[PDB]
Amino acid sequence: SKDEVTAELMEKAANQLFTVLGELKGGAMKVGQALSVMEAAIPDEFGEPYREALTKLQKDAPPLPASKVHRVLDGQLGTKWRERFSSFNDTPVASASIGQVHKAIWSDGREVAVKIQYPGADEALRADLKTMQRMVGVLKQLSPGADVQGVVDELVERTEMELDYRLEAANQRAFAKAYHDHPRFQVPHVVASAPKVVIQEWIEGVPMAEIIRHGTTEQRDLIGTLLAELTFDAPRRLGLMHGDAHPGNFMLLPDGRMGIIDFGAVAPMPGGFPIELGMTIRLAREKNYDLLLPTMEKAGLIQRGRQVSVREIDEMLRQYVEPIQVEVFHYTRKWLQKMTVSQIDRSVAQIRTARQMDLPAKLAIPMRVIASVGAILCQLDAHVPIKALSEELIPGFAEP
Repeated sequence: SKDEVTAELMEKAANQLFTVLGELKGGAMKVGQALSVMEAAIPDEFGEPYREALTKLQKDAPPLPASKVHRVLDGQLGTKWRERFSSFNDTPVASASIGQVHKAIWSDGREVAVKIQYPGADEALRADLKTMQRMVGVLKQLSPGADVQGVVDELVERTEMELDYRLEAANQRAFAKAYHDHPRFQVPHVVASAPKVVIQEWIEGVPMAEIIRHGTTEQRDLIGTLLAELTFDAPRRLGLMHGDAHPGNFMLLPDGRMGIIDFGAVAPMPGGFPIELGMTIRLAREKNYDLLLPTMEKAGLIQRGRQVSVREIDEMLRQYVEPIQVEVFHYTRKWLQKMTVSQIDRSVAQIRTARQMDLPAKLAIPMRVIASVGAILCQLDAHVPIKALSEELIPGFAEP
């Protein structure tokens, strides 16, 4: 096809762009130059231990043979692991990030998904982490003006999240407890958890990706509205956001509930959804700039002590304001595209953005999640009563 190609070309362009972003905002030199420095400044002897580790992963390429699945299970649940099951299907039904998923029946008769990590994944990912740590050290010491603050911590955190299934299992447990018997959301219970094996209740539904491709209008509207609701309900209900969203995370169940099956990106929100956001959107809708600008500055949504353009503020907030100006908003790719085109031509005026590029965490986290969700709503072509959801669930949005 000519579309596979275009998709991969877009992926390529995005990675190129992010590499350039890293060069300009982080590494303080081009990646090739940095690489030359790194190769000079990192011992040759570290090369082979790196390579070997990657190799143990390349071996036994997906899917894993039955024997090795069984070996991982031996390692995590003990050599008598079969006693935990009524039956186990050796043929995987799906692939995961660094493992594969099997369908099985638990000893209590419940159907379960069993995620098995690939045996070579731990060593490979930790070797990769070590290499990137060394490289960060090289940049910090030898690349003038490099900003690598928080980078090693982020790498360690991501690596640990990929390698230890128990973390996501705990997130999922919090959610499964919160949404037990909920009329609209279904979270499968964690049946067992180990670093390299995690087992949860099996649920059958229509994948959101399928609805995005071929869904009926009603399927699209329903699962989109459910996702929108989850987004604001979760921090209100249990002080967590489900986090960075991807259609693989969700499904539409026969009874009209949305199944949520992945919890790797759960984000902390102890105080709930910050009131400043809903407040800002309400004031912006009303074009009450006299109150809007101080509210935003106090919140840290715009830079302090600056001359700002209300036109730029409007542009900044329109993607949040336009959907709640009608009872039911039609989230479309066309609209999102319109939201990407700037109102202020820079040849007309050379202003410095009022936008906050150092958002406070409590704002940055939900805003990022919301961006991913909104993009998904547009892919769904979903009609969503976001106005009513916002009034009901988002602090500060309803007229006081």
